[PDB]
Amino acid sequence: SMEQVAMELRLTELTRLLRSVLDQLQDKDPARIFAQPVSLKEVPDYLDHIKHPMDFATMRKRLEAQGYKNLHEFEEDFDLIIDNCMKYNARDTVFYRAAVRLRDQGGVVLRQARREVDSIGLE
Ligand SMILES: Cn1nc(C(F)(F)F)c(-c2ccccc2)c1N
Repeated sequence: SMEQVAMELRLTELTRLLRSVLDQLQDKDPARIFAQPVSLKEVPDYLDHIKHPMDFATMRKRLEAQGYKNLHEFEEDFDLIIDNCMKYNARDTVFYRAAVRLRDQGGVVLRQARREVDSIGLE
């Protein structure tokens, strides 16, 4: 149907928006601390602590599969990346602090993303 092609155009343009957002976000992690899943080989008890791991590459595969229906779903995964990091690592540590910084940097990128989504009307 033509309505379905309409729906796909919107979802596609949401995806095109989220790609940009994600590309900006990973630029804010030049250490690439958050680029791949935390390694269970290197952190064997990680899953005893973190029930829902997330990382940028896992977000990008969902993105390109157009599995983000809206900006909220995308944000929730971003929050997992940040929050998981802040649970496992203590406040005085360089990991905890990177997540704080990425959360703050990221909040600006996401602030305008929420406005474009609303303005261009994609949900
Ligand atoms: C975002 N994040 N968080 C963690 C940690 F929670 F496991 F410390 C790690 C990690 C720490 C040591 C080895 C491998 C990965 C990363 N990359």
